[PDB]
Amino acid sequence: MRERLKRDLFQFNKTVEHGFPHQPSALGYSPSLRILAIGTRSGAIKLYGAPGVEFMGLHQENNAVTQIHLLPGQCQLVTLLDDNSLHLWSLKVKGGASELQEDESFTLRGPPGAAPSATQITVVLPHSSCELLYLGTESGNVFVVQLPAFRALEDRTISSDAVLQRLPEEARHRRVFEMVEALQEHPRDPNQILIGYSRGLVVIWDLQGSRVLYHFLSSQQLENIWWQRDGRLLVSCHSDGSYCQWPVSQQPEPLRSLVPYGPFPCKAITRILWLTTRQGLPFTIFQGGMPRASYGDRHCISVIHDGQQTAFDFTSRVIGFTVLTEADPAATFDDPYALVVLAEEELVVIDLQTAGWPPVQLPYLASLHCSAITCSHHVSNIPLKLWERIIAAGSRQNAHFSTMEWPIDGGTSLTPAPPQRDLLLTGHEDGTVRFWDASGVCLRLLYKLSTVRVFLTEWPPLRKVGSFDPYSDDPRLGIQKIFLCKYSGYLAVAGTAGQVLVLELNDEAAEQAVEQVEADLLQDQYRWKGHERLAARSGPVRFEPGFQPFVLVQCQPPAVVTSLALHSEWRLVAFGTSHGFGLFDHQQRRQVFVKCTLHPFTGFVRTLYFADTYLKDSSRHCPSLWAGTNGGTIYAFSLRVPPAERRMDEPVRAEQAKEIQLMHRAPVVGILVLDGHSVPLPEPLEVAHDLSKSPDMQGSHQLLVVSEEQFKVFTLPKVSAKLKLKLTALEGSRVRRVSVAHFGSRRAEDYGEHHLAVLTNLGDIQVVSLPLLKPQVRYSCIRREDVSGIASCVFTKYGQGFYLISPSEFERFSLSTKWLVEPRCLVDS
Ligand SMILES: [Cl-]
Repeated sequence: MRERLKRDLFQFNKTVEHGFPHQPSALGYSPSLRILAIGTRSGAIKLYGAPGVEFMGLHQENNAVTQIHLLPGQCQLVTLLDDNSLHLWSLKVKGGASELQEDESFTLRGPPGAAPSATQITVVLPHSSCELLYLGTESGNVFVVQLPAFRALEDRTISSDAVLQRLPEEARHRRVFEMVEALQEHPRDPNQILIGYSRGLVVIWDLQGSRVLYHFLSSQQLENIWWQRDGRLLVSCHSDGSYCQWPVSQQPEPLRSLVPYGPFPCKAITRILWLTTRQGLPFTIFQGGMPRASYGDRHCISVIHDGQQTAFDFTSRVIGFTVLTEADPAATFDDPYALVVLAEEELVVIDLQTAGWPPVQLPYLASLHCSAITCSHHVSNIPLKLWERIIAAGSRQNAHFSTMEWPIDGGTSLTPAPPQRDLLLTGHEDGTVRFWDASGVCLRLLYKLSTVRVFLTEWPPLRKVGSFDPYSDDPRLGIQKIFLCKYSGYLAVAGTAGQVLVLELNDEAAEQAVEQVEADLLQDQYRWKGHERLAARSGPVRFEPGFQPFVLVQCQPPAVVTSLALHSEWRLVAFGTSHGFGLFDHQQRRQVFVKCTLHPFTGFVRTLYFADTYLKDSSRHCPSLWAGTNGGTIYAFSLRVPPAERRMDEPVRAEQAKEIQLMHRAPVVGILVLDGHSVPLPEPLEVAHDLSKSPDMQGSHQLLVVSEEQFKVFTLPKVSAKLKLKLTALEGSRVRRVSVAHFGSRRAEDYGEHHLAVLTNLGDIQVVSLPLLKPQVRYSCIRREDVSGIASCVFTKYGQGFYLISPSEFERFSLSTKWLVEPRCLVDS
């Protein structure tokens, strides 16, 4: 088409990311704005509020973000990188919506000759005045920097020699590096600040008077400090796994000191929080402190409250945590209600209001790799009834969760509700299928299906929370193929050990049995050196509401299922392996036929496609199944399927009508049929739910065969060549994945034409026109070396797509001028 027409239909943009960002390195939180901040090893800063409020930033240096400090009340924040640099970021309104932006940077440095291991920033303390940053260092000196000028103020330096000068000789036995471990402001006096050193000295420093008002020397090495709301109590945690409480009212003694976990040697408690409640029952929240010998490998946050203690246990390293308090600076009690934990592999939120401390569901930042992703499947425009039914069944399996509203709800989303409901399905290594609301900016989990059910498989007070599983339980459970019929609520899933399951959406529970049926693909042939078949449960099994399996087709050999097709109207299931393929009646639960493909691995069945088209006569069109193989062979099978009445009486019959060989012999990656207007045939039950999409039978039908090297069009029923595009011969690329995509014009509202969306082996995304097979546009998208990102890429029926930039995060892009799912929001004072 003309280039003017291309600009109405095609335009490439990467628009938003979905999931949990890879390798987080810092956590921040604004209590005034209720905004969550995540830093990564790559230098990214990601801000999150209410669903639809999102901000992605990137530091010019690719260094890890180690600290994030949102300024109190302000729409600004200060970050710190592992190269010891500070950065002032801002949220500025432009175009009626907020934008994240970096204002300036500053590297604290002493005189030349002074070692860097002395100016290394440990604690960053933004003063409540938002005009100054106090910076504790490894030397033991506290430096001051102006804001928003980012300039050092050497006249306000609080050195270690200046502090130790005001103190008695008993508290002057300093280390070479005093190591500022704590640096905090008085909760009820902006003139007083606390300074804590590694050896154990803590002081309260009069900023204006330049003198020590209070101090003590703890017996154990100091890790951290917490200052009670009223400023009249201090809590210190230490390297031997203990924590002490100190009154603030000269040099006092500890009120109480204890190693909370037995008499065994314990690892350090690295962080502690002491939060009051109006009920007179304080929370004690501390990180670590585990007995070294038998729990040194545990990642724990312990919560103490009202005689109840729980050591929350996470399957990955704690990057940072925060506790949401009801309070603002003026209140008397803290009144916590949520513990937010950023683990290296997931985000966990705990409800602190409800007894038992139940978890809170995530609206975003979901760890898609809780079990490793093994396949993906996107269904666009979901019928609203099935949508609500799947959502409802998801609520039924989430009873253990908290009823609390999502607390990180800051900001306002300027994006209207998604017009159509899009669904993304992910198959996982442990046999689970997760249903995701792929409609807009936030990828929210709606329902989880588990298929392992069809097979036969108190001090310290540890409580395992989170969902990330670092282990590989059983790989043969992994799901390779997914097919959801959005019209019938039927679902087919296929696994790594030849298991094929057909399921149906059920609003209520059931205790039915699952029919085991075998499909021997080597019937006309040999042994099997590999995985033994998954043993199925013989008796009836109870299933909670959702998609419930009623038949299991076990392939013999139990090899990887490499292709899957499901016709809901004809109630048939096609599936292929490296050996052959077969067709299965999921109404009669009986095998229709089986075909071995090891004599035209070139018999690897990679593509399956049902089509009601012209297979033998230009007047008679019958049901048909098409199979494409790695050797360039296309098998076509005529299908005699009875009507609704004789559906169980007489069986479905099938005969091999065609065997088409491609001379260039590239693997068949795509098969489809076009109607008399050169429009692709509609999905099963699509015509039954919309007669306006009835395929043209008056004109001749055409068969489209896409291989890794070429696009070929044949006419039906004769199968003689009419059109061709030799992709690999032209530009040296190979088709890795091809999907039909409807592209809409954005200068003419009621319009659209189908074309082929192509993912090449080089990570490019091309649009090949229908029906003439002319290359339209070529875009750079996935990197050539990113084999995993290419393997995971998946298209939508309307010009969008997803691919993995990491095990736990998708990137969303758009080929179409009709789609641009990007966040737009506003965060005000
Ligand atoms: Cl473009």
